[PDB]
Formats: sequence, C-alpha cells, structure tokens
Amino acid sequence: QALLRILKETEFKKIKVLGSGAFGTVYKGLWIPEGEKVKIPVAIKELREATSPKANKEILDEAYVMASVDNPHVCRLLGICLTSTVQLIMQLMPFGCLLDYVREHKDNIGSQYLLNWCVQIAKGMNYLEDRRLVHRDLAARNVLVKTPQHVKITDFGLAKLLGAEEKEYHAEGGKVPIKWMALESILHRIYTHQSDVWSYGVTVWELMTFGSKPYDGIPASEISSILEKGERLPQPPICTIDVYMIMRKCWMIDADSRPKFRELIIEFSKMARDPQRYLVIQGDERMHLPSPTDSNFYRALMDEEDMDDVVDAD
Amino acid sequence: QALLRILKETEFKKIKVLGSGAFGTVYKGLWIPEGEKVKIPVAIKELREATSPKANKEILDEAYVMASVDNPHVCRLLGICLTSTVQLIMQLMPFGCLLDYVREHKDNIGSQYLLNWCVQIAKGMNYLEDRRLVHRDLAARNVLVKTPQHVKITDFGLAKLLGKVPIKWMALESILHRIYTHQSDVWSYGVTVWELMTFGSKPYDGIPASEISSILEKGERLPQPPICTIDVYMIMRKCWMIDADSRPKFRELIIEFSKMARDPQRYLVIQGDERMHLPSPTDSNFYRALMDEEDMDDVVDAD
Ligand SMILES: *CCC(=O)Nc1ccc(OC)c(Nc2cc(-c3[nH]c(CCCO)nc3-c3ccc(F)cc3)ccn2)c1
Ligand SMILES: *CCC(=O)Nc1ccc(OC)c(Nc2cc(-c3[nH]c(CCCO)nc3-c3ccc(F)cc3)ccn2)c1
Ligand SMILES: [Cl-]
Ligand SMILES: [Cl-]
Repeated sequence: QALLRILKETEFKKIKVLGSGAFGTVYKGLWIPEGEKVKIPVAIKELREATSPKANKEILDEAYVMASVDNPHVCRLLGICLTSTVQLIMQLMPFGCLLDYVREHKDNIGSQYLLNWCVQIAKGMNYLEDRRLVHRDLAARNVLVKTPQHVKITDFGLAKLLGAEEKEYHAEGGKVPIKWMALESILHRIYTHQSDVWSYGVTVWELMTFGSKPYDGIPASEISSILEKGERLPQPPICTIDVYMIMRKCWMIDADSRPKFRELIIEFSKMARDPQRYLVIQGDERMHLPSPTDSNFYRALMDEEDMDDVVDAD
Repeated sequence: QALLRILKETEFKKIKVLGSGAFGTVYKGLWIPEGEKVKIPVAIKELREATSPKANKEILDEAYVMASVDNPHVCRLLGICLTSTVQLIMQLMPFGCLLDYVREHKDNIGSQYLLNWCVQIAKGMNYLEDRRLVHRDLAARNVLVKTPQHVKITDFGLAKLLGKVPIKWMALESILHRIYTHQSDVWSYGVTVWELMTFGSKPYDGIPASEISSILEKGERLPQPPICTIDVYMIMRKCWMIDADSRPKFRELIIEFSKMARDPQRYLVIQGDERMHLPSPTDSNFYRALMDEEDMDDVVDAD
C-alpha cells in the first residue's frame, strides 16, 4: 500500500508547536529527503497513547485507511513514524483551522464564504460516508483552511484509533467532545454517519456564530439531560429560519430523521446561489468571493489540487 | 488576462537572496495576503535597470504572455510588481535550479533521472513551440527543480524583454545574425543536455566566447560525455548542425529520450547506477501530495 510513507526519526524534525487537542500535539515540522539539501514544511501530530495496548500492525492498518482518502475536502494522511510515540505527518495548512479562522476574521466573513464552507464540509463528510467511515469528532477545530476558499476535514478515525477512557465522558472539559455528540453517542457509545450529521450541525452552528462555544457554561455532565428535555443550541443572529431549521433537524433524537450529508450538500448549495436571502450580514456586499485573478494566483501558489468550483451567487 | 496578478509593494517582502543571472537578482520572498495572517513563500526576480528601458504597456503585454503558459514543464509567471523597478513573482522551487542540482548530486544521479529530465525539458520546449514562443536562453540554469522527478523551464521571453549574452549556448545563426527561432532553441537544448550528461560542466571550457563562432564554423563541437553512448551523443550533434532545419524537432526529442528512458542503463553508462533508481510509488505519492499536486504526465520508467 504505497499511499502511506513510513518515516524514520532521522528524516524529519519537529520545530514550532502549533497547538494541542484531544488526540495529541500538532507541530510545524521539516521533512528532509534523504540525500537532499532541502527542508520541506510539514504538519506533525504526535499522538497520545491509545487507551488499549493494540499492536503496531493494527495502528498501521488504521493509518493505511487514513492514507487512502481521496477527496478535495478531506485531508489525506501522508506519513507515519512508529517509534516510542506515534507521529502522523501531512501537508501543512498555513491558514490554520476554521474555528480559529472565523474567530479571528469575525467582522470580515460574508455569507458566501460561510455557505460554501458548509457545502465543502458536507461534501467531505459525504465522501467519508461513501467510504463507510465514521469521523466521530467532526467540529470546526477539525476543519482546516487550505485557502479561505478551500477547507478540508481532518482527524477522522482518530477517536476510534485512540479511544477514550470512560471517566472522560463524565468529566469537565475533558477529551470527549460531549457538546458536539449526538445523544445516542453520549448515552450508549453509538457512532454512525447519522451521529456525524449531528456533529455537522454543531459545526455549522460554530461557523454561523463565528466560533462561539456550544452550550457554554452548561456542565458536560448535564448535556444529555438538557437534550432529552428538548433544549438545543440557539438560533445565531445571522441565520434565517431556513438555515436554523437545518441545524435543528441535525439534532433530532431519531437518528434516521436527521438529514443525509448528500441532502445537506444540495440544500447548502442552493442557499449559496442566493446567499443574502439565507444569511443576514451587514456590509455583506463587499465580502465577495475572490476575483478570478486572485483565485488563479491563490491556486497556482498554494493549492494546485483539483477541486469543485465554489458556488457563487446568481 | 486574469492569469497575471498585479501586486502592491506592501503585500510581499524579499527575505533571502537565492541567486543572480544576466537579467536580475532572484529572491526568496513572502507574499502577505491583505487581511490575512499568513506568509506564503514565493520567488521574486527583480529585473536590473535596462539601458534602453521599455514602455510600461510593452512590459505588461509580455508579462501577460509569460502568465499564459499552462504546461507541467514550463514555469508560469504568476504576478508582477511595476514600480521604479520590474519585479516578477512565481512559485518557489525549493530544490533550486537543475544546473546546481546536478553539480551537487554529481556522484549520485542515475541514468533514469538524467533521461527523464531530457524528456521533460523537451516537453516544455515543445509546448512553447506550440505557442509560437521562442525561449532564446535555454540552459540548465533556466531549468528549475520542483521535485527531483519534476523539472520546469523558466525565464522564457526574458531575453527579448530586456534586450550577458550566452554565446556558448546559442546557435551559430544567432551568434552571426541574431536570428532566434525554435530551431535555435533546439541548439540550446543540445547544450543543455550536454550540461546534464557532464553533471554541470562548463561548455567550451578555456575557449573565450569571442572564438565560439569561429570554432563552430570549423566543425568543432562539444565532446562526447563520458557516460553517454553514441545514441545520446548523436542526438546532441544533430542539435548543433549548421542547417537549422536539419536539427531535430522537440516533438522528436520527446520520443527518442522517452524511448531511451525505458532502458536507461543501455544508453547511459554510469558508475554505481545499480543504486539510484527513481522513487518508489510510495515516495512519489508522498512527494506529490506534499509539494507537487499539479497535473503531470508520469515519469518514463524502465520496463
Ligand atoms: C485550531 C486547530 C489548528 O489546527 N490550528 C492551526 C494553527 C496554525 C497552523 O499552521 C500555521 C495549522 N496548520 C495545520 C494543522 C493540522 C491539524 N490540526 C489539528 C487539530 C488541533 C486542535 O483541534 N490536527 C491536525 C493534524 C496534524 C498532522 C496530522 F498528521 C493529522 C492531523 C494539520 C495540517 N496543517 C493549524
Ligand atoms: C541555478 C540558479 C538558481 O536559480 N538556483 C536556486 C537556488 C535556491 C532556490 O530556492 C531555495 C531556487 N528556487 C527558485 C528559482 C527561480 C529562478 N531562477 C532563475 C535563474 C537564476 C540563474 O539563471 N530565475 C528565477 C525566477 C524567479 C521569479 C520569476 F518571476 C521568474 C524567474 C524561480 C522559482 N524558484 C533556485
Ligand atoms: Cl487533536
Ligand atoms: Cl536572471
């Protein structure tokens, strides 16, 4: 399986730490091809230890699946280093993750960017469902910005790889994303494509609120209770009722009543052709998608892979 | 049209000098998109102050042409900054130019890399000929290494834009009459191949440029490289025929070097060649996904 490069400790080095999450620590790194004089920037995540003593062969098998994804909106695992720690290597995304991007660019994001991001996340998740892969940790922090016009899903399958100890599902601010999880996942560890759809709804809510924390101030131990009582995330100020109803449909108790990712692609694509009808943002008229000139420059410089055209307004 | 972005001085910064040529100084630069927090590496060439400056409308017209090339083996001009100086911006090639690459790798380059580089250069030049574009300064220094498996021609059209003269790469008719054609580009292709097969030797070492037209008229040519079978050397000699129309075509050079690339050790005799193969599919997939995602024809591999 030539899609996963087995790297030795000697051919790459971790430099600047970029962040930390439930799954490990992310570094900006340099790959030094053997026999060459160049240093190639990469992203390295040094994983925390799985909650099970699984063979390196099982770790490699699951890494091969992560290296097999071929879709413009899913990040492909490129390499792995199995020494004392498991280190994953992929292409460096210099714009960061979408959660931090929307927080940092709050007052300058228009409806066309927001709706296209929802389309692209749904396209990537639809591909994962087609591959019979459940993400288990879809969130705005796990959507990466290759360019502001091109986002890609990362960290799929890591939850099942590393697992989580049972106490973390009852702790505060722990490793378990309780506030993104479907009720059936909280209560019974049930993870399906339809529970991914629930997390997609929370992810869209993150984007439409420009990075607000869902259920902020509500203890994680009481999330399952308030969900059972019918409480849900509030309507973001910029969202029309059409957009808010889609999010609410993603959080229905009956998993089979939730939308499908293929349906979400179509609906958000429709709204992207009339963006100001579905999101109300002030000064939206000067927050257009890039001109063809800037798009050509963007692509040739740092994003040469094939991708569907962004959905523009009619 | 929309293929050439006009940049402001404030949105990019030169950080490192990478090299210099007859036309100007090359910098590693950082592009800083307005409103963003990222710094994107780019290559910047600041052109030197010409003695017969061109009009700004003329400069932009040629920059649009340079920005219109769409081929995996020709570098596309991406941006320009037109102030007191002309600055050209394109994607940064971190492996450098092919001339310095083959010199630094003098002792580890295998026959399969050398022959494929000849294939790829011929593919890029054939595209330029398809576009009715004459390069005028093809040389190993003007071939850039995006990956060791993927080289691209740069600096086409700069010679005409700026009106220092690479006599030892030029066809005789270009030396005598300043005639530049696709067939004179073929002559420079022959010298470029000689550079690669000698691992970056200087052509006509010890002969002053003022004497080159004289020795060419006497029938003297660059010698057979030690690693080249006569099959490869005969192609080079055909590129240096006095009659431009008897020289090979770039389309023909693609086919011949591709043919040799399928049995590389038959056509280049290199010491230790039984070690330096092309990357495995694993290593090639890793290279492309990391830094070379553009569409390209696959390498010609030995069968
Ligand atoms: C908000 C989370 C984040 O990743 N921020 C961020 C700041 C600066 C960056 O470069 C200047 C990047 N680039 C990047 C990140 C990742 C990545 N992000 C995560 C989530 C962390 C917390 O949610 N995980 C990864 C990752 C890294 C390496 C792998 F092999 C697999 C997954 C990937 C690529 N580029 C991001
Ligand atoms: C052989 C000369 C050379 O360019 N060496 C080299 C050393 C280090 C590098 O990056 C670490 C690069 N990258 C690169 C170079 C160029 C480029 N090279 C030339 C010719 C120099 C002598 O002929 N001209 C350019 C150039 C730059 C910007 C433009 F708009 C047009 C042409 C381009 C991209 N990356 C090279
Ligand atoms: Cl993480
Ligand atoms: Cl130059």
